[PDB]
Amino acid sequence: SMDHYKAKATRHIFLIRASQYHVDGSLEKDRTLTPLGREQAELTGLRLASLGLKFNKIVHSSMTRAIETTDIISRHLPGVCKVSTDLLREGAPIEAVQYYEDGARIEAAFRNYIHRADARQEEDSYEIFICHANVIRYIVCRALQFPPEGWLRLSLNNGSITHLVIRPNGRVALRTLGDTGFMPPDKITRS
Amino acid sequence: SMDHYKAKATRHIFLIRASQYHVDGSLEKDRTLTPLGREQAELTGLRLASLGLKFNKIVHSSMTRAIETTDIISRHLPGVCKVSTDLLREEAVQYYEDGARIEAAFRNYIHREEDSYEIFICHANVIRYIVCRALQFPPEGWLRLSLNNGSITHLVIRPNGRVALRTLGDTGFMPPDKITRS
Ligand code: NA
Ligand code: NA
Ligand code: NA
Ligand code: NA
Ligand code: NA
Ligand code: NA
Repeated sequence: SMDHYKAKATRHIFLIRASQYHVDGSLEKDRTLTPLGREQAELTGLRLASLGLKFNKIVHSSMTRAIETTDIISRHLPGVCKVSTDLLREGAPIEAVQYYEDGARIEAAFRNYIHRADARQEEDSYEIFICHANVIRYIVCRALQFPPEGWLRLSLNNGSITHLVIRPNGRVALRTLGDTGFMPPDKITRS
Repeated sequence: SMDHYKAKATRHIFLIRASQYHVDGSLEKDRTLTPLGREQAELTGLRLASLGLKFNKIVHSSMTRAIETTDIISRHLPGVCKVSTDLLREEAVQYYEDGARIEAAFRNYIHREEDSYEIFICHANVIRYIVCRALQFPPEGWLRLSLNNGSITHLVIRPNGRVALRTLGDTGFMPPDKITRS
């Protein structure tokens, strides 16, 4: 749960891990989704669209694989706006200064997108964030007040859905973590 | 990682919450699955059978709704043996002892030569406790987990006691209109 938090209605947070991609791509432009990663993103988009929810926005990491995952998912959610942010780019694997910078940035993402209540909120909101494993691990453990040793104990599949429910007073519930039950087992990967 | 733990191979633990049931049943024999609860259990059994795994055993709570959830899931898993236990069943002295029983379940089934795949069909408070205990999360954390009826929660315990949570509360294989929390 979160301290010093007061929102006007309940917020549903859907954290999506980017789909399978070309890890060995030389440049960032080369680190595109694999054919299977594209199929994974289609399955996640189908599932999100079947929920019968009006999503307020899709916020996504600016990494190539997150942009491409977002593009595919967004096809299933016509009219939902998309916002790119460098704050949700992946953090270094769990050089000291790079880790300092990543920790500060992902904390800023948590504060800006998760802990921040929108004074303009007028009804329950449903928000999609398409990003990366370490970012999602950090956000989940911070929101639930789990220790940082918890990050590596969460093992998230490509394209998986993690669903947090934030009540107006800051109580946070974990409804699902790493959900890929909507994918056939022969399409499920971790990298 | 879990302390004082040394296994010979990796253990996959699938924790299944019982399906929707008649909460207002007067006696325990009356607290049976609803028609939708039976459909949920069928969906979970279909999913478990599709994973390409040979399950070593199904351990289940002796509560009526867990027995009936197990009966349906087991139809999809021929040859997998079933074990009933009171340890997994869901004033002040009775509540303390119920809590002590859940810690005993954790010690007996979780903390205790080839990789194994084990199914445990039980209840929300038991599963949430086990998840937070295995992941070494604070004791207050359990109530922050919200599990759907018939959901699959998947823990992996490595031989050195390292634990990973692969999924929690998965009902992605159910159509949205079949999903319930009570
Ligand atoms: Na990329
Ligand atoms: Na809220
Ligand atoms: Na996962
Ligand atoms: Na029952
Ligand atoms: Na759930
Ligand atoms: Na359900």
